[PDB]
Amino acid sequence: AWDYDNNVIRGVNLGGWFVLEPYMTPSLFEPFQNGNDQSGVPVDEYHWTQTLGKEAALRILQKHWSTWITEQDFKQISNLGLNFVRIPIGYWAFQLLDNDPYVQGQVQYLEKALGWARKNNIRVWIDLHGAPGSQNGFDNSGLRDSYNFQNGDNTQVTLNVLNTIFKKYGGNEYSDVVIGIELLNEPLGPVLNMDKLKQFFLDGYNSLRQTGSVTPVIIHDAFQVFGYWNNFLTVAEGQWNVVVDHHHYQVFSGGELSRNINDHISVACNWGWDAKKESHWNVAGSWSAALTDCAKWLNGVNRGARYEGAYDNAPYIGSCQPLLDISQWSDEHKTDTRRYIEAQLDAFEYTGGWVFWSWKTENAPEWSFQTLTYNGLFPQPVTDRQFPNQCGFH
Ligand SMILES: O=[N+]([O-])c1ccc(O[C@@H]2O[C@H](CO)[C@@H](O)[C@H](O)[C@H]2O)cc1
Ligand SMILES: OC[C@H]1O[C@H](F)[C@H](O)[C@@H](O)[C@@H]1O
Repeated sequence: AWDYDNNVIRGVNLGGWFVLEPYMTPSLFEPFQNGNDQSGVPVDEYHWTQTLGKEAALRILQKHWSTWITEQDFKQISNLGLNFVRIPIGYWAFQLLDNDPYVQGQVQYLEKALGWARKNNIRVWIDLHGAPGSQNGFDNSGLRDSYNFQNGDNTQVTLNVLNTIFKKYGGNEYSDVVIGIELLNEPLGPVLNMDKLKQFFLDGYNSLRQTGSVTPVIIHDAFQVFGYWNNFLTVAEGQWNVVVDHHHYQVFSGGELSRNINDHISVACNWGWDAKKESHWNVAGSWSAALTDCAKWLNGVNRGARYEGAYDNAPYIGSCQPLLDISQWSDEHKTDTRRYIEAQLDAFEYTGGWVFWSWKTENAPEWSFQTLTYNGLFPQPVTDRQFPNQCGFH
């Protein structure tokens, strides 16, 4: 269903759909606020569902699931010359731990989406975005500020969920649609046991193949250096159809945020040069147009932006408020954004392709393929170049 040797992925994530992210759907979190005090807002889907309780959470999520992405989005994704979607889903869609506050029902909509993908000749990765106990302590794992994925029975539960995913989506029924199953989104390498993570990846790989599935196995790079995974899951060991998913941003530290636009572009180009040297098929499965961390709650509920010196003892670089609405952007920022998007596109198409994060947000333009396209900052068609050949790939 996909030729990873001869095809380039041009895709978007369907983020914020099956795993709530405050910065992507702030309207679901804002009502908990008391005036300007944010201390009472649930920081993640875990706490959101827990505070709401099952009945309300299910009501509110059913409205969200049935409206946030529909078949019209898939048609538009297709119309825009995109050929791919990555679909994040949390473990809780498939299995609840004892005492999990999460509500279920995502599977219904995942399967609707696979059909919509099929109707529109769009291919899919199914991405396990959140693991029990959390693999990274990010709010987008479902559970912020803890990472107990490798503690207790959390790894085993994760593998059990993957086996469920493998059986339902790794087999013949979806062989024309699903061109990858991603074992685990963004395990936070630096705080995990990497030997245990490798064993987990290998267990996932073996289990999938053991079902008779030939679906590509997608492993996130765990924030390791380029080439780190070169010697893992290799053809030499009879391990095949493996893709490395690299994520790329330049906004999550003061140092990165301080780069001028030329330096930002140089970094993006070098992502390409480095990816090219790797020995697995690889795709930039998340990246965006963001040159700031200004989107409300991007760093989490009740956390400010490093860009304006309002988070993690970071110092002021610039004001975020003028950057919140794309209609108020300076000509310089619009130009910087288009250059940055084009440089990243070139870099990522230099290997397996790219998957923008994300298709849509309520009101965070840096993070919305739709919004950037509508404002002429994301090339349309995606091959368009206002700033051709910023990288000089050979
Ligand atoms: O050194 N590393 O391994 C590392 C450093 C910074 C990282 O940045 C994280 O990226 C996530 C995804 O965009 C954000 O949700 C999160 O807020 C941010 O802290 C993630 C990983
Ligand atoms: O932080 C922006 C974006 O970064 C990564 F792509 C995460 O996997 C997403 O969940 C998140 O929304």
